[PDB]
Amino acid sequence: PVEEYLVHALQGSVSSGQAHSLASLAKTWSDNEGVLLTEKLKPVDYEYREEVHWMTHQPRVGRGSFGEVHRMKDKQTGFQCAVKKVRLEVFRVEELVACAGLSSPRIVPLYGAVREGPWVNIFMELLEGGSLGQLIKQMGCLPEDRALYYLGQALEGLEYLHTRRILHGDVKADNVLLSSDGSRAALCDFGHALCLQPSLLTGDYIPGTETHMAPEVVMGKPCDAKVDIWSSCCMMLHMLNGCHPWTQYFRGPLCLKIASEPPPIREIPPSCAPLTAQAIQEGLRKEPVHRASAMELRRKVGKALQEVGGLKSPWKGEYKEPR
Ligand SMILES: NC(=O)c1cccn1Cc1ccccc1Cl
Repeated sequence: PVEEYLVHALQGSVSSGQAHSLASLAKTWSDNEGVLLTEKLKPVDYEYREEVHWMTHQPRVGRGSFGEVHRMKDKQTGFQCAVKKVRLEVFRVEELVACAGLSSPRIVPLYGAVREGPWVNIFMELLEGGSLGQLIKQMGCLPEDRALYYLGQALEGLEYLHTRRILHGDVKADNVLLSSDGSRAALCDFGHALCLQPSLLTGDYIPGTETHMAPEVVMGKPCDAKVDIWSSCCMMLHMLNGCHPWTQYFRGPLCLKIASEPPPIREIPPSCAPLTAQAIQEGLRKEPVHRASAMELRRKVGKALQEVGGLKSPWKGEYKEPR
């Protein structure tokens, strides 16, 4: 009843505020307005404008698949964080409604969001270790113990999202980000995220990474929290091998082979310990009913880590040649 008025008070300004107000406002995003959740990112006379109140680090350098993520600084407070640019015309409301209010050390904190013209500018904590994706390229591929350690932390973030009926939608090394010493990993990018029930190919849908798609996505069957778990194990194989599943063996339209072919358990390295191999296999079952949940696999993975003597390799050790 007052809902309508609260939304209007938020439009046309940028304000210091809370996550519930950011979400409210973001629902209207299908000139300069938004909500900032930390006093470190501070508006100035109802505004927060790129190149006036905040400055991207120079020269411009772009991380992410679309080069859409930048280091920035609030001109008044000196606070540094990261900004992800999303184009307004393709903005998915779930990207801010999902993460808004979330609080978990396995999920990268959201610091605010400001619309300015054809951009939505999403702010978040800046994690200097970079993406797991860029660790893989830099190191070639990762030791079994480190890969387990990171899969498990991804899976912990997923327990937290899945418990609250949120699907991440594009779990992969590029969307896990690492603290500066490498010991903490955290899920980033709610651009493909989704609010769940206990179909998928309809509406505002942006599909995830093809190589990490589960079969129920691909064949258009009913989908659920289990689709993240498949992805997480494709990511595992990527950490271990230095390449995504499927890319080595099939060349044409990949999504056809994910449907018809057996799951890609042949890509498990043979020098992997028994329980590592088995954990990955249960996360890669083709029917969601037989696939492990986040909680089941996280548990399995944590004992898999224990079974190889725990985490012992240095974070940026020596280069392992890929497959
Ligand atoms: N939340 C982040 O920090 C983030 C999200 C996607 C990539 N990153 C890392 C990153 C982004 C911009 C500038 C420097 C770095 Cl190390």
